[PDB]
Amino acid sequence: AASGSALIFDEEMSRYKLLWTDPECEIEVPERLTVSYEALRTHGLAQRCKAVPVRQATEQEILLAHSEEYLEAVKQTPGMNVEELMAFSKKYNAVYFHQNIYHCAKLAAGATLQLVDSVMKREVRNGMALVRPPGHHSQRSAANGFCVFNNVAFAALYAKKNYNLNRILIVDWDVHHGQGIQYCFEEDPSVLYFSWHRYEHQSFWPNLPESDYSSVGKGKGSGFNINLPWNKVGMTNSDYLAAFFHVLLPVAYEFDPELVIVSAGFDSAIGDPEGEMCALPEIFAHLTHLLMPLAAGKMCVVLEGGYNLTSLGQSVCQTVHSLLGDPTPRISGLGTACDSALESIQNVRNVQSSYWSSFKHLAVRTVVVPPPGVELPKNCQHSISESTAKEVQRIRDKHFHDDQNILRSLGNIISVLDRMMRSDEVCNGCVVVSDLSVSVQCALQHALTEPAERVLVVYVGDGELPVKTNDGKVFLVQICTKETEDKCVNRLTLCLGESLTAGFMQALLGLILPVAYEFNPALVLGIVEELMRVWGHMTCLIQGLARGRMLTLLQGYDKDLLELTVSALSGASISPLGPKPEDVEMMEKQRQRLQERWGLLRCTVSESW
Ligand SMILES: NCc1cccc(C(=O)CS)c1
Ligand SMILES: [K+]
Ligand SMILES: [K+]
Ligand SMILES: [Zn+2]
Repeated sequence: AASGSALIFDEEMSRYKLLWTDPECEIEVPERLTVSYEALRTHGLAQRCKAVPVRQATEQEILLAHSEEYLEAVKQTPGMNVEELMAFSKKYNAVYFHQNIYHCAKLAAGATLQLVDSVMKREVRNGMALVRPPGHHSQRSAANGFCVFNNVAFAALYAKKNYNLNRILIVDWDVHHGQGIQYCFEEDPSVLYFSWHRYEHQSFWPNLPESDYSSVGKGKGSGFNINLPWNKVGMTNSDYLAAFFHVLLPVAYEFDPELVIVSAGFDSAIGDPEGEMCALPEIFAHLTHLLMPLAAGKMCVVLEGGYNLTSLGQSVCQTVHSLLGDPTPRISGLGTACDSALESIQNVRNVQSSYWSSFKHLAVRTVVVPPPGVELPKNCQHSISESTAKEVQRIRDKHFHDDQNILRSLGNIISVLDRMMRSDEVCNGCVVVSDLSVSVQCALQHALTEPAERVLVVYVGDGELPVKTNDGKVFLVQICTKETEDKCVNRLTLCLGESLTAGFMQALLGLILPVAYEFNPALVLGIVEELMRVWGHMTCLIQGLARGRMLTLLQGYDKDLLELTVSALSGASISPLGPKPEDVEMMEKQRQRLQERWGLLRCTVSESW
């Protein structure tokens, strides 16, 4: 098992800049790299990463995605003066050249290949390449949009050639549309390319009709190119998360990529002069976290855009924070996506439904408390105090009047919760219990007693659990076998077999996560009554809430389920996964029941009365 994150950066890619007046290219400055790395240094993130050195991409590696005529023309630019460089730059659109840019372009490409080699050789779990110039706009025989060579298209073709990868997922969250990547893998069904981008009904650069939602791919690649056009500026965190939940993640998990490559352009963040969006840098901590269960965590984040020399460093730090497994920050104020974003999401879902059936529509980190003497990852530890025992005796004499082991388990619940909420010494925990009712009441009430306003309960089992949801401070997601209808607005009951896994995955991405993210709980309470081999992806993705503070209760000892739950809470890589009509009908009925209160469930524009 690989560990650690690779950080590939070199100050040499800062040794080229614009040498003439060009208001279109004035934003792409060398200070973008320096501010980024210095931000990672100030927060101590760069030191926690393995600094894999950069290298030059060879001529054959560059020819994987570019023609010999274009490579030879760029190869001649190191010998040009400023006048010849300006004329050469004028031959292309929205790009400038420099005596050192060909060198730096080969360094940006090689740095990306170094990142791919590091992740694929299991030398690191994931990694980021702070490179310059960006790449996602450059095409086979043209420089375009500040880009010389397509570093991400290099990574995918390099991974296919040198690792026999059949499925790669490219996620381009740069605010511009990487048309170079789309062109490269237009007919390629092995490289699924997703891209949201400021479009404004084709009025924004690069002003391409094939940047619209209607471009799904050509030939055998139909359905493996997904464009989400933002037609209004000011897209928020809710717009981005709705894009992931209702477009990207369901297709990504069904695709099951063997490698995830991120065209990480942070011009889609708040404050950037080009994107003009309103997504906080914290959203990128979640954008990568929601993708980390894919490809066993093998993620290659590659820098593209981002031109606000303040939000860029903050967004880079948030992305590295999540790559290192640090607890994701809580996102508040989430709600429905705006009408323009819902229109875009609905349009891309409809056109992609012919290729992904889930879009069709009707007309110490972890503390472990096993049973006494059960007898563990290096970032885990075991478990009482005088105040804990006195509180347990008070709860017993008050509510549970008239067993030493169960009372000991309740004391473990209290100590684990006190160590999770009242300090940063422990992030999450898992406890094996016997009596469910008493343990659930103690966990929930003590969690609400300590500073935890809202609690997201995730109970997998049948029967009614002692948890009142008619107050707003608790939301119950119950994965059961029998149907209990759905009355309370604070209760999402799902009663989903072979397709059960996929149905649960669809219900997790399209219902559970949007509700949980808008709910923004201070603690997640997982309960499993005595199939559940999707718990790892559930536990990993549910850790995006409450700064990862999750307490799991397991009724009955299951060495497989206990080890899986501890592995997921500790942050180890999640193994990949490789849909009944009654299940999707029950899911959409639950959506129609709850989307009025939880607008993040909406993937279609609402029809007014
Ligand atoms: N509006 C200027 C412009 C033109 C082309 C590309 C870009 C990027 O930012 C690419 S990341 C900006
Ligand atoms: K994009
Ligand atoms: K494709
Ligand atoms: Zn961009």
